[PDB]
Amino acid sequence: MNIFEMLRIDEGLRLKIYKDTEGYYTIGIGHLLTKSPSLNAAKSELDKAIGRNTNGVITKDEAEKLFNQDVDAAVRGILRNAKLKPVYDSLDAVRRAALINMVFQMGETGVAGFTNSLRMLQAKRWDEAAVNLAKSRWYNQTPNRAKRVITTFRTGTWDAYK
Ligand SMILES: [Cl-]
Ligand SMILES: [Cl-]
Repeated sequence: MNIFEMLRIDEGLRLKIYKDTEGYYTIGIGHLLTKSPSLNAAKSELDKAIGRNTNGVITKDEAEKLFNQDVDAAVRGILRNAKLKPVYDSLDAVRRAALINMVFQMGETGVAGFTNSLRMLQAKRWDEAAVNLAKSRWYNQTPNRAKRVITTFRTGTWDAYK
């Protein structure tokens, strides 16, 4: 198991524009297109991202390409974030994947706000962090995915994905 496989499981794969759990237009493997309520706006962001007139549909290769870019960007965003970096640097490989997952889903700023959880993770107080992570809108809105990521931080194994 790895970050790619992990996110592919959490996000799924869709080749036509769709609405995410928050109602935002998305495509591929969780690639958010726009928050605007307009489908045309989403189509235009899609064409711009792909480099062609897609008409709201992309191929598998194209989805994978967006996915590679998104993963790379999340990593680099963590590495650039003063609040995230030190956490990421302190963790083992499996738990780093859990942090990347959360940034991919919620954005760097979003994650940077779990101040308290971040502090516990850095301190390696696993059970405590798991408990604090659960007291969040994130956990209440997407509980199954959240539970998977949380178990990963708690245990440091990929069991929730097996
Ligand atoms: Cl893009
Ligand atoms: Cl869920």
